[PDB]
Amino acid sequence: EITRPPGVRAHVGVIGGSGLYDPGIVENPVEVKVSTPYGNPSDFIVVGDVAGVKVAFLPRHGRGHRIPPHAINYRANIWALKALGVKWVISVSAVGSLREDYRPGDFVVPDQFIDMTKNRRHYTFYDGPVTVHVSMADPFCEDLRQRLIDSGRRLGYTVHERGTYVCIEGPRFSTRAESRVWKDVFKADIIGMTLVPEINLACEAQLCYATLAMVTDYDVWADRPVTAEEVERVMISNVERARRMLYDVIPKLAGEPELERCSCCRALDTAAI
Amino acid sequence: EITRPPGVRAHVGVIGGSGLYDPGIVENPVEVKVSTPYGNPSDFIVVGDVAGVKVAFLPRHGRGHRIPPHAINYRANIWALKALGVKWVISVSAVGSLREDYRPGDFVVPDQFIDMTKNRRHYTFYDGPVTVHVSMADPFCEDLRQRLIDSGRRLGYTVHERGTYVCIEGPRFSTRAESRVWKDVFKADIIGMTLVPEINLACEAQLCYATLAMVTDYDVWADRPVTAEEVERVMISNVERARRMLYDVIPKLAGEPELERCSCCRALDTAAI
Amino acid sequence: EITRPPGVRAHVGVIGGSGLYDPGIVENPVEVKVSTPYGNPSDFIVVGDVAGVKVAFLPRHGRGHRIPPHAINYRANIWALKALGVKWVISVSAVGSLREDYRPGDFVVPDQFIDMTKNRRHYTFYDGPVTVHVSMADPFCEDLRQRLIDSGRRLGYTVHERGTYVCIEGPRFSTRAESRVWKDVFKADIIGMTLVPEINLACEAQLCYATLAMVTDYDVWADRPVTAEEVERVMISNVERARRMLYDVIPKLAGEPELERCSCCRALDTAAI
Ligand SMILES: CSC[C@H]1O[C@@H](n2cnc3c(N)ncnc32)[C@H](O)[C@@H]1O
Ligand SMILES: CSC[C@H]1O[C@@H](n2cnc3c(N)ncnc32)[C@H](O)[C@@H]1O
Ligand SMILES: CSC[C@H]1O[C@@H](n2cnc3c(N)ncnc32)[C@H](O)[C@@H]1O
Repeated sequence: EITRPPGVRAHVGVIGGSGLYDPGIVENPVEVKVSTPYGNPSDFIVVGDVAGVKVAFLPRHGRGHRIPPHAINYRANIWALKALGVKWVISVSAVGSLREDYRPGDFVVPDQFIDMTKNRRHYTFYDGPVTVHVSMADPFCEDLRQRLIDSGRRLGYTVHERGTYVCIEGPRFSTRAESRVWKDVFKADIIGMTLVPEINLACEAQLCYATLAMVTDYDVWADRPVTAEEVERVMISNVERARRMLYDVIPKLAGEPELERCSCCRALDTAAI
Repeated sequence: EITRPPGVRAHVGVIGGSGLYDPGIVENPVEVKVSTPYGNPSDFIVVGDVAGVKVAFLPRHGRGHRIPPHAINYRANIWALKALGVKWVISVSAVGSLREDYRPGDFVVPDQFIDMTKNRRHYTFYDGPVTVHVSMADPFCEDLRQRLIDSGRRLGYTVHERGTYVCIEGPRFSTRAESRVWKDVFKADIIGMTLVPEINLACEAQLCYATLAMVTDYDVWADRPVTAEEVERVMISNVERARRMLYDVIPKLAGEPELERCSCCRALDTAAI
Repeated sequence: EITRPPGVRAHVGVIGGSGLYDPGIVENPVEVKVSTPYGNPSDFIVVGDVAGVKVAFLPRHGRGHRIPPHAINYRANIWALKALGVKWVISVSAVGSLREDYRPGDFVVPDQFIDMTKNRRHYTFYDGPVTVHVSMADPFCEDLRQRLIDSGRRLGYTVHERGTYVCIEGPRFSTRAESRVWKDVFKADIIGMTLVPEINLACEAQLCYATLAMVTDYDVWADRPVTAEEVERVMISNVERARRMLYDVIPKLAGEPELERCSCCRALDTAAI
C-alpha cells in the first residue's frame, strides 16, 4: 500500500478512543495516511514505539468522537492496519452490562459475540470472485485474550475472563423488551455497538484481535437507563486504567501470536473457494 | 425550513392511512410541501385545524398505499413534521396479534418494541460529527399513550394498555417458525412493519410519539394465515373507530407533553457527544 | 423479456452448484441471456431437456463459486427464471446441522425458515406503487417438497422430511454463542446463507419453490468447527446423489404444481394493495 509518509510499518494495532494515546509514552509518533480501496480510515493512524514495539493507534470514532458506530469505515480501518503489517489488534471498548456482577468500572475480556447489527453495509472483505467463509466459532484471539486478563490481574483490576457481547445496531440504545431478550433469552453478558464487523474483518485479515471492554453502565437495568453522557463519563473516569493495561500488555507483544491459540491467524487456509 | 405555501406550522402530527383524514372535520386544510435534506415525504402533508389544534396529517404509505414499509422515507417524514413545529405525533397502525386476547378490532397502545428490521438504510438522523445515542428504554411517550387509552375507554372501545411490538422487515409476512420465535421466545404481543425507524427518528427529534395500533389479524395462528387483503379489509372496517379516537384525543393536545412522562422530549440533553 | 438466443422458454428451474448440471443428460443445452431490470443473473442460464421437461439451470454462486451469498443478485436470478416461464424451482443447497440425527451426507427437505440475514439489500420485487405482502406462513411449495422426499426414499437415501432453516448473513460462519441461539433458543435444525431472499422472491413470482438441502457439517458442534473446505469437500462427495435425485424428480414435473399444495402459486391474489 502507499503510505504518507512512505515506508511506515507497525506490529500492534490499538483501536479505541483517541484518549488511549499518550504522547508521554509513544516514541517518535507520526501521523500516517495509509491508502485503502475503501477510502479514509476514521482518522490518521498514529504510529510510534512503546518499549520497542511499533504500535499503530486508530480511534474508531475519530478524534473528537465524530463517527458513530454505524458510520465507521470498518473495512478501511482494518485494511489500513493490515497494510501496515500489524499482527495483533487490541480493541478497547465501552460496553453495557446485563448482569449485576459485571459492574461499571470492571474490565471484561469477551470470548463470544452475537451479531444483532443490520446496517453496516459490508460484513466482509470478500465479495468475489474468491469466496471466503472464515470460521469464527471462537472469534477472538485466545493468546491476546489471556494476555489482557493477565495484565489486569497483575495490576489488581477486575477483569472478567469471559463474556458474550451482543452487538446492536444503534445508535439508539436498547428498549427494555430488547434488553430482556439479550439478557434472559440470549443469555448475553455485555452489549455494545462497534464489535461487528470490525472483528469479522480482523479475522479475515488473519489478525490476532481481542477486545478489552470496560463496563460503563447496566443498560436498562439500573434505576435510570443508560445515557451517552453516562457512558462517556464513566469511560473517561476509567481511561487511565485502560491505558495502564495497554502499556503493560504492548511491550510483551514483540513476538507473534501463537498459531494454536489464534483462531484467525491462518483463517484463509481453509476458508477460500 | 422552506415550506410551500410559506409559513406553515403545526402542533400535532398524525401518521397513518390517508383514510384517517376527514375533510368534514379539518378546518382550513392545506396541502403543504416541507423541504427536507432527505427528499420527499411520503405524500403532501395536510395541515388544518381540529378544535383549534393545528394538525399535520402524513400518510406514511402515501395516498393509495403506494409505498411499502421498507420503501418509506422515514427521515423525510419525521424531519418534515419536526420542521413544522409539531410536539406530539400520533401513529395509527395495523398490527397482527400473537395472543388470543388481542383480538381483531381491538386497539393496542404498545409500550415496548423489538426491532427485527434490517433494510431501512438509516436508523438515525445522526451520522456524525455529533454522535447521538438516545435512550429508548421506554421508547413511546407515556403522556400520549395514557391519553389514547383514556379516549378509547371513554368511547367504550377495547384498548389494551400495554404491548410489545415486534417490527419485522417484510414486505412478506412471517413464517410459522418466525412467528413462534416472536410469540414464544420473545414473548411479544403484536407485530408490524412500520414502527422502526419511525419511532427512533421521532425520539431523536424530541417528539412525544405514541402508537394507536389496531389488531387486524392473528398472523400465522388462526385457521388461515394473514393476507394483505385481510389486513386492509379489517383496517377499513375499523377506521371509523380510529377516527373517533383521533378526533377525541387531538382537541386535548393544545398544550405540551409533560416532560416527566415524555422519555424523548429532552432526549438530546444527555445523548450527544 | 428479451432473451439471446431469442424465444427461449423453460418449465423447471434448478438453482445450485454448477456441478449439478450433467452434459451427459441434458438434451440440446443452450446458454441463455435473459434480460432483467436488475442486471445480470449469477451466470448464463443453461436451458435444455430432461426426459422431455425443459429445465433452466442457474448456478447461484456462478460457475467456479465466484459469488458469495451476500453478493448474489437474487432479484435478477428469480426474474430471469420467471421470465423463461418456469413453474417449479428446485434449489439444491449445502447446510449445516444443529442436531446429531441430521448427519453429514443426509438430505433435508425443510418446511420452515428463520431469516437472520441483514445485508441483502432487496427482500422483495415490490417497492411500490403496488404494495405486495405475500403470505409465507408455509414458505416452501408442499407439492415439490413431497416429490423430493419421495425421490430420495425411492433411491434409498436419507431424506429428513421437515426442518427449520436459519438463514444467516455470512460470509463468516456463526460464533458458538450464535449457534447456541440457533439450536437451543430458536430450535432450528439446519443453517445456511442463501435461502433468503431467494425464497421470498420465488414466492412473489408465484413459483413452486422447494429446497433439497445436503448436510455438510455440524456448524460449531463437532470436534472441529465447520470450514469452507469441509463444506465444499462434503458437498462434492455427495453431489452425485443430489444429481440422481434431480434427474429422478424432474421427469415427473411435466405438469403443474397442485394449487392446494402450493402456498405461493396464487400468492398475488390476496397480497397486492
Ligand atoms: C459513548 S455512548 C455510545 C457507545 O456506548 C457503547 N455502549 C456502552 N453501553 C452500551 C449499552 N448499554 N448498549 C449499547 N452500547 C453501549 C457503544 O458501543 C457506543 O459506541
Ligand atoms: C395492509 S397489509 C400490510 C401491513 O400490515 C401490517 N401488519 C398487519 N398484520 C401484520 C402481521 N401479521 N405481520 C406483520 N405486519 C402486519 C404491517 O405494518 C404492514 O404495513
Ligand atoms: C461452501 S462454504 C459456504 C456455504 O456453506 C453453506 N453452509 C454450510 N454449512 C453452513 C453452516 N454451518 N453455517 C452456514 N452456512 C453453511 C452456506 O449456505 C454457504 O453458501
